[PDB]
Amino acid sequence: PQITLWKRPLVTIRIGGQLKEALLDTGADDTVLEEMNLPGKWKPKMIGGIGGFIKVRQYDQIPIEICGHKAIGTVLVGPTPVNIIGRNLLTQIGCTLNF
Amino acid sequence: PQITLWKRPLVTIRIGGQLKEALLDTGADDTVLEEMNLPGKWKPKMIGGIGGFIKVRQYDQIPIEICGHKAIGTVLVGPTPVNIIGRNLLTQIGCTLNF
Ligand SMILES: CNC(=O)CCC(=O)N[C@@H](Cc1ccccc1)[C@H](O)CN(CC1CC1)S(=O)(=O)c1cccc(OC)c1
Repeated sequence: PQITLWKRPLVTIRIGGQLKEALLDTGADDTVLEEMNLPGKWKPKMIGGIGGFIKVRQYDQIPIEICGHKAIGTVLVGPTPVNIIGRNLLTQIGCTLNF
Repeated sequence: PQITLWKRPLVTIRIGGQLKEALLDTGADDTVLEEMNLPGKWKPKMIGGIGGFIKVRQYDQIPIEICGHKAIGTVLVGPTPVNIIGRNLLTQIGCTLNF
């Protein structure tokens, strides 16, 4: 799709069999989801945003379907204000900015 | 132009007499610039993201040029680690997400 920006670019994602709403976030390097359970190994990590740093759990090689497009990559889980899809997965689904 | 997301979507912007590098950020409702002593009236504001909140100064109707496209609107100024062009200005320069 072409998505305009007068509204938040919120899309439905499917991950671990569950449907969630998430924000397409070109200002995010990484994909960060609110507290949830995911299967398999994870590693502690820290990431920075506008207000400082948080601790997250890094899950590698996780499939997510983002607005009908498949990605498999790194998903960070922690106290983000909202589920965000970052550039690591935006690139996988062929997302560009255009003006 | 079309901007891929392999790297951060940083572009040159102009505000006041200063050229700066700024992120084209679909995940940002607002435009948030690094500390700078702009003229005019402002109002205090708090904005929140990963890590928590920062205190900013809200300046209204500030002209900004983003990649040679003219925009004018609200700019938040404060101790952000990166200059952020948010949706309030991205719409003005005709920016969309496409995949
Ligand atoms: C590994 N770190 C990252 O991927 C950064 C994630 C991130 O927080 N991105 C943000 C931009 C940023 C901030 C600080 C440094 C670098 C980029 C993000 O794209 C925009 N952020 C909101 C997203 C939910 C997090 S935000 O910067 O916090 C923001 C901007 C404008 C208005 C806001 O609230 C009204 C909030």
